[PDB]
Amino acid sequence: AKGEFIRTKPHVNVGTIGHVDHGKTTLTAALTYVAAAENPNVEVKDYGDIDKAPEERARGITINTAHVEYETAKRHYSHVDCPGHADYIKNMITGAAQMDGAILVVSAADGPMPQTREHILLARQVGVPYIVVFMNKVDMVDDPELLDLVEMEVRDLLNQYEFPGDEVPVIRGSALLALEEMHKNPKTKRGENEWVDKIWELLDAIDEYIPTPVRDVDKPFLMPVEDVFTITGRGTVATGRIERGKVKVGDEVEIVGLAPETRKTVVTGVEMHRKTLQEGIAGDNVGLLLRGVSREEVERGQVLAKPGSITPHTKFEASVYILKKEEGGRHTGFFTGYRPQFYFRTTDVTGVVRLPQGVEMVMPGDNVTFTVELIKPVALEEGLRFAIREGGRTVGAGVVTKILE
RNA sequence: GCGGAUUUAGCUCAGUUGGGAGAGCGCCAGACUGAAGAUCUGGAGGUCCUGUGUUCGAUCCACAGAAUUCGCACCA
Ligand SMILES: Nc1nc2c(ncn2[C@@H]2O[C@H](COP(=O)(O)OP(=O)(O)NP(=O)(O)O)[C@@H](O)[C@H]2O)c(=O)[nH]1
Ligand SMILES: *C(=O)[C@@H](N)Cc1ccccc1
Ligand SMILES: [Mg+2]
Ligand SMILES: [Mg+2]
Repeated sequence: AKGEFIRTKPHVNVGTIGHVDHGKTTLTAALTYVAAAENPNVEVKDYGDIDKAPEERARGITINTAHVEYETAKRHYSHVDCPGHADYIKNMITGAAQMDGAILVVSAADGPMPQTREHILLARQVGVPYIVVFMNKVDMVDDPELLDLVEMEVRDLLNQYEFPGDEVPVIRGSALLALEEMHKNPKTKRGENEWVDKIWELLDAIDEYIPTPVRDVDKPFLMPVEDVFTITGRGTVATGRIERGKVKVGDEVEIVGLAPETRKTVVTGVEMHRKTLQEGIAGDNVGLLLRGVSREEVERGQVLAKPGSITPHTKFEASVYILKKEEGGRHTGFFTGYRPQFYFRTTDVTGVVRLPQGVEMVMPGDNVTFTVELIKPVALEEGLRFAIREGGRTVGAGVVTKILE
């Protein structure tokens, strides 16, 4: 609504993950401040600006994910700050599902904790290809060995879910202090402040280590719904990160999945951080106004694609790995009939597992392969990765292996 | 997104503290009546919405789903 969006740098999606309270949000606001200083039109955001709905303000925790914008000389970023409370992993999964890189925050005072693990694995099952780590709360600790240790562990954990933990950038700092500092004074620039300067380190890491992706602007348009709004005067808006291809007002699209029949609409609006875009392309975290669809007809988990470009599914073979009790998983085998939840991108749907012949019960830590029959149809594709969570926990990580129906 | 309710027989609802359900209508047999409705004797009918945890055992508890509802949040 307030301005037009003008491409002048490359665009990259990022965000925050880590164990509950390790400082994801503080650091988020601290990034806004600092960037704002050397780049004018970066609107800054305070904590309250981010954790703003009341329970969030009350309980003092992040519950909904938040989108914030910010840039550096090199690039322009959409940053998703996620909740670290285990009760809220679906939100987090949804945000991580839009990152091109994820900033994994680990409180140096606490070391790696559970969602530290979880988030890392979930990020992965959701497509996150790079992680930069920010060891926060440093101000609170000085034994270097304890710092140095937390690093190892973090790296090693990364290795486990196979992120090049050996090469992953690991920035140490206090986000609280940076923020605080920008509070005293907004205009601090690099070199002026210690604490602030670590954020420049983060900012650099992000600029440097997370490559800007290749974008298949040519393939058919595909954008996974992350959220939905009802906007004043205009209508029904669907927000998400463009998978591939593109859109501009006037194009008609398809709302696919999570429902009997798929449905058509013409996109009547395209924004990016509340700013008009002529045409959004693969990588844009956009918002789309859709001709006459109610909030009921559009929802997170469905997908926007080139009409006819896509098939929603239900059954499929899949190669899976069940997590150890130890890795935060189940501690009892399961059999056919088990119906946990499947997470593919911003989608999460319940499915009945069917063990192939020769397999009766799958145990924690195995690598099985089986069939699933989803309770709702959804945009699948072989090689598509996913997460299996059930009863409050992540129980497996697999990948589509063949589409049954 | 969050959070509460609710889901039990063909229908509508009661139970419950884990040993596993019960009534009104609705059906049926026998009685009565030409028959029907009322009455009277019996009789049949439920994966207790679903998965998992716990447990010797889960309708019930815990944790997770669905569907319906109702609050609240978010706001390209
Ligand atoms: N000493 C110190 N305390 C800090 C630092 N950052 C945060 N704290 C405090 O740590 C708490 C957690 O802050 P927060 O940023 O909400 O964390 P989060 O990681 O978003 N948590 P959630 O998991 O709920 O979303 C807040 O009190 C924050 O101010 C830091 O760098 N140093
Ligand atoms: C609209 O702002 C999007 N392009 C950015 C966004 C903001 C809020 C929620 C989701 C996406
Ligand atoms: Mg927070
Ligand atoms: Mg229950």
